Amino acid sequence: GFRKMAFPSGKVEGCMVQVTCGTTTLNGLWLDDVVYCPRHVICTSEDMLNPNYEDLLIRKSNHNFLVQAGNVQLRVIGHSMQNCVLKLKVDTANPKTPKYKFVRIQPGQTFSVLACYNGSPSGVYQCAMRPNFTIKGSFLNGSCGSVGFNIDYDCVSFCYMHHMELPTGVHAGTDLEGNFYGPFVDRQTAQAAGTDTTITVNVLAWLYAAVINGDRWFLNRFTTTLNDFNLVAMKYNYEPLTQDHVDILGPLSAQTGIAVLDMCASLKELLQNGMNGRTILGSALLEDEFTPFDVVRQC
Amino acid sequence: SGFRKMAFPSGKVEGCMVQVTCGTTTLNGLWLDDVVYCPRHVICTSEDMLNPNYEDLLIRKSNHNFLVQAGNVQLRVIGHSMQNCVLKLKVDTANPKTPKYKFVRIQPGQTFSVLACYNGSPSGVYQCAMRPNFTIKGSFLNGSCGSVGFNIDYDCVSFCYMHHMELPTGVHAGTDLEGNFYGPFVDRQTAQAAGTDTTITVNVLAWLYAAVINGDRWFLNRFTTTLNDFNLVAMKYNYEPLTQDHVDILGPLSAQTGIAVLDMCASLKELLQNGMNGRTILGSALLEDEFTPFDVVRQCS
Ligand SMILES: CN(C)c1ccnc(N)c1
Repeated sequence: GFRKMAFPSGKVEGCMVQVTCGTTTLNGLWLDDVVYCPRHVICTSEDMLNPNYEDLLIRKSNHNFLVQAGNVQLRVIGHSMQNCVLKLKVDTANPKTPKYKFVRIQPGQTFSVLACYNGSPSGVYQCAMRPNFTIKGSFLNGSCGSVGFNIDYDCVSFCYMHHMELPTGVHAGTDLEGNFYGPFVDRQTAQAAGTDTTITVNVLAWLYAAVINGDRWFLNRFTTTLNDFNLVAMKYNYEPLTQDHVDILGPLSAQTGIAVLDMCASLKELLQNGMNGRTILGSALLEDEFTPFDVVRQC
Repeated sequence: SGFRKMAFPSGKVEGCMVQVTCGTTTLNGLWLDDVVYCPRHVICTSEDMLNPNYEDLLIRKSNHNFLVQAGNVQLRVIGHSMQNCVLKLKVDTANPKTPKYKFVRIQPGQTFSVLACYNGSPSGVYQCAMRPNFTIKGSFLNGSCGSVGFNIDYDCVSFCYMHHMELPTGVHAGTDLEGNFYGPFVDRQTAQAAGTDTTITVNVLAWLYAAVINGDRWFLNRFTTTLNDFNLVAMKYNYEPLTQDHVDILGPLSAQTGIAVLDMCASLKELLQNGMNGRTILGSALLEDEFTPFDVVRQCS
């Protein structure tokens, strides 16, 4: 029984609001007395192309921003910009504010996204930050400002805010301090994500999950070196494995008795020869959106 | 584009999850108004699980034998009754977080979200379909009994499933909120096995139509088929047979794309014959069967 799960979204649902600047409406995150959203909400048709946000923001007054939490309107009483995030100070602290922190994640790490439209939560999904710094998300228009998060022991770690849809059906965004993930800019310009790769450490975690779940047909008697594994992996668009990644997998090795470079030889064989009509955890394809931590928690 | 499967936001259900304990057994309960619903096997001892006589066991129990906890607050049980396989515990406090709700029974192929819980605490949420063999491929979380499945429509929560047990095949079985099991299963630890599972063909076709709407058209062919010829081939791949109701349900997607249903069926037949050839459809390397026509149509105008 191994299904991918998102975190329960209730604590985040209590924070979603609707932000409108002129004709543009998108989602905001209401924490204490501040609403956070993408700074491009201030952009206009002319602005779109090569905007100067800061010139545009200081020339915008608080009444330009319409914030709605359900049917109750929040009055913006101050506004400031931090990198690509707009911070709107409101006259009311959110009584539903959970315990939270803003964290920055790394490519390969997983989190849940609460997809919203016009400030209303629509759905939740679990994903990983791709190695090319994009997120395979949904194509729910009007979702800019939807956030990504993890929950650790009652505390919500917000790690991502959605800013734009790339042409290839992938999304790009920032952390909650407005720093972009990846080499992207918040402007309507020709932008494309680099070629994506498979998150090797997560595939290995998933193979560890399969062994713990008694799906062991792919285990072999061989081991490989990290250099030999990396040469093969990069030819198949698998991310290179670092010593840090090997260390992260340490506890799964101790739990299963399969050394990391032993499991690497299994994965190496799987790349070069495939599954030959067999499945792992019931899937014919290798999963790379489960981290080693996700496996230890679930298993 | 990339259609990512999504679960409904679980907040409205999280506010209803409680912990129900009987003797040494703790599991989840659903607190709606002044009633807590949970699997009746919370009342069985280790000696009774092969052949529990629930009526015999329930009559011997009293309100004070049940420990119901909502967070750190103990709710008082003031009544109990059994409805098929669900136990209903009347409590002295109505849940103030009770959302608008309905109990509905679903059919195989229909989708819903599950809020997986442990000890009354929500742990994770996933989206799934009820398989043609009446099981759910759920998570392996321990003591998740009593976790519920639901859909949300315009702020109304429709509860359709409650988890009761894990079958030897790793799959899960449960009931609707009236305590009727989905499929030929019983709340007994006796030898029970799920029949061979099949693919939900109507959902695959809806997903292929979604791909066409998003400009993924590599798999289309110029052939059509009869419904009978399609069903004969599909069953050879353990795909469910398509009925005229399924053809009608796909009608609007056929009209939006200009591809007759039986034309799309011929393309699916080709995919079954050929395999993906390492290609992807809507960003997935596999044929997705847990997206219903209802969900496709709403999301694509
Ligand atoms: C880099 N920028 C714009 C910063 C850094 C730290 N704090 C604030 N508020 C803005």
